[PDB]
Amino acid sequence: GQSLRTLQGHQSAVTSLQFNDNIVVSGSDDSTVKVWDIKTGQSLRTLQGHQSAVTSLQFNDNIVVSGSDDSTVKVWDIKTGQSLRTLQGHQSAVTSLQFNDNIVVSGSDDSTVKVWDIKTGQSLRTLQGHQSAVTSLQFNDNIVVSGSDDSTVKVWDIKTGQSLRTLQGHQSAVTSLQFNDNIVVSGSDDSTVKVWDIKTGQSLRTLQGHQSAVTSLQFNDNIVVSGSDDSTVKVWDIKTGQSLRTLQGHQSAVTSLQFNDNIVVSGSDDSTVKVWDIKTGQSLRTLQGHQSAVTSLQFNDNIVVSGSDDSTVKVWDIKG
Repeated sequence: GQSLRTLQGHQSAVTSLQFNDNIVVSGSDDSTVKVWDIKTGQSLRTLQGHQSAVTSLQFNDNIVVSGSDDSTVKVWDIKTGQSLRTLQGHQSAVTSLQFNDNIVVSGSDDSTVKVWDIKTGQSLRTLQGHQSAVTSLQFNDNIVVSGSDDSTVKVWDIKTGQSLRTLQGHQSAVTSLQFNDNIVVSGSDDSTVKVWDIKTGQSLRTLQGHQSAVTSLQFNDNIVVSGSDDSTVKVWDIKTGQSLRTLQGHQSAVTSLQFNDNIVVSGSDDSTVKVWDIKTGQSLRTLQGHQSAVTSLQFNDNIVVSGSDDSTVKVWDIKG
């Protein structure tokens, strides 16, 4: 439950983060990405180049990929801080991204998803069809799934670029999504989570119970965990579509969550992170220390890392 390090240096909100056993990488409204030592707290390098807020990022052993309100995606050499490619083509903010060894996939306020060659920096495909901002995306070797402010989820063939399915039924923006070989799970401003058959496009379940927008979700074979503007996290049985637990305790919207077999970790506009026993619904720990909303988090067996509107990242001992 104890704060281990406070990573100070960003000049505005932290929007996004990822960590491994050695480093934290954070993206900020101040238009930079920072690389930090997870154990010492030291700022290691600052990736400067974007002209507006960084919204989204991912990294591996060689590169960082960042997306920005300036409408670009940048690829950086994590080992030197040098900008390797700027992916230009979107007409408005990049909101979401994912990459693998070959390709970057980006989503934008311009309503499109683009597929790029990560080595050359050239666009391969533009996925056209949404009628408003793309908010979220995921891909694999075969398909892209995108969620949009137009209230739909779209499933695309990643090699050809063709729309395969448009999942219709949400009554407001899709905020979040995840998929596997069988199902798509989407969360919406309409306060529901929906489960869909990815091959047929059939709506399989509507998880009803939240009293305001669903902001975040994760699922596995057994359960969905959702976070909401109503300040709760809900745990659902995916098979019946019924809620198992409501995790109550946050005083404002839940913005972010992650779970494993034992625990849920949630971040909130109330400035705290909470650790919960997923089996019982009980709060195990409240991580107090941020001075404004928690926007983003990640955890493992040992530590939580949280990012905040207060411009800091914090590293916590998740046990005590």
